[PDB]
Amino acid sequence: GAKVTVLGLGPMGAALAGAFLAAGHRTTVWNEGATEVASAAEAVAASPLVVVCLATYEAVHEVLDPLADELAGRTVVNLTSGSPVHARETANWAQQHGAEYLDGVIMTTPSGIGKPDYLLLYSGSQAAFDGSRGTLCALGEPMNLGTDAAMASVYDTALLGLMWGTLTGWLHGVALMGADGPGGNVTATAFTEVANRWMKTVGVFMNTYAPHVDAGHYPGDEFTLHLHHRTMNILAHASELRGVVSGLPELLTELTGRAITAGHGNDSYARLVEFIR
Amino acid sequence: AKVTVLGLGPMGAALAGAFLAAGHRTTVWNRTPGKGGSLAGEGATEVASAAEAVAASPLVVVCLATYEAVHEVLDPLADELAGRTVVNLTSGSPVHARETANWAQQHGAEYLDGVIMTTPSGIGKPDYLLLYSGSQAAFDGSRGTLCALGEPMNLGTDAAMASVYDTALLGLMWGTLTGWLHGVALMGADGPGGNVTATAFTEVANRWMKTVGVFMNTYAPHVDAGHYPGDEFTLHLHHRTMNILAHASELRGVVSGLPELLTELTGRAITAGHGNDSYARLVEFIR
Ligand SMILES: NC(=O)c1ccc[n+]([C@@H]2O[C@H](COP(=O)([O-])OP(=O)(O)OC[C@H]3O[C@@H](n4cnc5c(N)ncnc54)[C@H](OP(=O)(O)O)[C@@H]3O)[C@@H](O)[C@H]2O)c1
Ligand SMILES: NC(=O)c1ccc[n+]([C@@H]2O[C@H](COP(=O)([O-])OP(=O)(O)OC[C@H]3O[C@@H](n4cnc5c(N)ncnc54)[C@H](OP(=O)(O)O)[C@@H]3O)[C@@H](O)[C@H]2O)c1
Ligand SMILES: O=C1NC(=O)c2c1c1c3ccccc3[nH]c1c1[nH]c3ccccc3c21
Ligand SMILES: O=C1NC(=O)c2c1c1c3ccccc3[nH]c1c1[nH]c3ccccc3c21
Ligand SMILES: [Cl-]
Ligand SMILES: [Cl-]
Ligand SMILES: [Cl-]
Ligand SMILES: [Cl-]
Ligand SMILES: [Cl-]
Ligand SMILES: [Cl-]
Ligand SMILES: [Cl-]
Ligand code: NA
Ligand code: NA
Repeated sequence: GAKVTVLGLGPMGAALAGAFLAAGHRTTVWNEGATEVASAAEAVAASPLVVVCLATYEAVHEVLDPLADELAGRTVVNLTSGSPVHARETANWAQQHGAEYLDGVIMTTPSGIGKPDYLLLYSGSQAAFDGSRGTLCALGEPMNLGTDAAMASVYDTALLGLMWGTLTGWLHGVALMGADGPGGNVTATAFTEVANRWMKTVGVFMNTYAPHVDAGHYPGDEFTLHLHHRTMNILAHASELRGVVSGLPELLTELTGRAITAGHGNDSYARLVEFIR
Repeated sequence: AKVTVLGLGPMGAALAGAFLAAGHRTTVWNRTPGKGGSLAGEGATEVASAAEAVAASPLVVVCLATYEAVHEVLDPLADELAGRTVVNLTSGSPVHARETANWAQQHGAEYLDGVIMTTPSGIGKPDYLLLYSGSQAAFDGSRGTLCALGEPMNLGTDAAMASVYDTALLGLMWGTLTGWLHGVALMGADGPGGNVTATAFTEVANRWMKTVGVFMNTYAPHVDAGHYPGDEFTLHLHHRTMNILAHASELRGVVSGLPELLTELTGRAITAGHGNDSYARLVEFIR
């Protein structure tokens, strides 16, 4: 068991501390196998690894600024949510004072800490990540995004956008399947059983199209934007017939229509990245 | 097993090829001659007329351009289809699936309607799905042979289900892919933490999609029960973080329409007093 300090005992902070304790680490906490101290100065002095999980980065700076001298030679893992610039500014300050800095984001809620298949994403000091990965595994599956401390904040936002696109298309499909009409009156649970299997194919599409974006070359092969637009129009008609009004078909047909007007009808879906950036 | 394929366009030709690769005695027919040469070289028996093809096998797999084409081909063969099983993988509307199923019933053919959830090059490969609805006897008796095309799923007894499932699953795909595109553009943009490649983002997104899948499985029973407990991720938190996504996307020049769609939808549910509920409550605000 390694020595680890947690700063912040809100619902998430308290969950982080409990996961470290459960893995057998010598856990000091500040806001019963944990050692609770009254001051953050005492908490920071107790451990070479300081895991921070406060409400805001403004709170981070209020807590950590008076401890600049006390942070020399320590490793700071900052799981507070906030902006990319705030992660970067905190990283630069930590470097100034000789603390190894790793910024991270928690891709679950407190009840998911310590459970399988939940991600915590980190960016910043590679030496901090490699040295602390074994202890950080107590919280969930750690991923090292790279060396730029601000990356984790951007990844969280982008990944939530992906989640909301998926879940909104799921809701649209649930409503289409549940509606009255031939082939309808299907439960959400039955639809989702098939959807679960289908997502493996959707994952093939995302892994096929990422190289297209990075190359700036978008070969349509057997599923061109012409075919997307045609079948999107079917989706729109079907949704109107069955009373599903989500705005997704209107968004899809407008976006693909602009690429087709521009002459890229034979390209893959990846071409559409040029029409949102 | 003896199987007939009617239709040798790109998809139908792929279906016949997959039946051949699984060892089935495969008979093929197409309206235009001269599209079965490669299949014949792979062991298919090509015949000149649809009547010969239907006569050749107890299982008749149909993959034509439209359901109008299906009826042009099958209607003269009503008496010849009695006692056979028709599996119709043609694309079209739920009503056309039902009308064809009713016609098959009248003439004594067991009818299974289906949809192919891949392109011709995906036929016969792992993970790709073929979805079927209609005669449970047809599905159970034919599943072993149909396995040659891809993983078969029996959606249930109503022939029109496959058509609706295809449309619904494509909507789910587009929602996912448009959220993925939005994320690629946000990750790739200039700014702190940015200039990340789409390939690097997608490697992380692949792992994240497992969690997203868990959300869908948690929320499906909410829809079916009409009870939407928000637990630790309520609509209040969705709306708050959606506003962050909208702000971030504007600063980095990502203009997809998705944040505005999300915040308007969640805002309507919060105004209605459902801020403590799960994402599943939003089904009531699109239906
Ligand atoms: N909760 C989740 O589901 C979840 C999921 C992913 C990420 N996160 C992130 O994890 C972080 C914390 O989670 P949380 O929601 O449990 O924390 P929180 O509820 O948002 O705020 C509670 C914690 O922040 C501390 N704090 C706030 N302002 C402070 C200040 N000026 N000085 C010292 N401490 C201060 C609180 O201490 P006091 O209030 O006692 O002063 C308490 O420890 C947040 O950034 C959140 O976005 C949370
Ligand atoms: N290709 C795909 O990626 C894909 C994916 C999923 C589902 N599907 C569905 O699978 C079906 C076939 O796909 P496909 O592209 O390979 O075929 P297709 O291009 O959609 O149409 C070609 C087939 O339809 C036949 N056909 C059309 N009109 C006919 C008529 N009046 N009488 C007799 N036969 C007629 C053609 O015979 P001729 O050669 O003589 O014209 C040929 O066998 C379609 O419903 C398609 O939507 C296709
Ligand atoms: O407050 C913010 N201002 C921002 O610009 C911003 C902010 C937050 C934020 C605030 C509280 C909790 C979690 C958070 N995530 C954030 C962001 N992610 C991004 C990705 C690209 C560009 C900008 C952002 C961005
Ligand atoms: O109403 C429709 N008219 C159509 O032509 C149609 C319709 C629906 C539909 C209506 C309500 C719910 C789910 C639905 N799926 C549909 C379709 N899928 C196709 C594939 C190829 C050609 C046409 C279609 C097609
Ligand atoms: Cl519903
Ligand atoms: Cl009905
Ligand atoms: Cl059902
Ligand atoms: Cl699955
Ligand atoms: Cl097309
Ligand atoms: Cl011939
Ligand atoms: Cl980009
Ligand atoms: Na962070
Ligand atoms: Na069909």
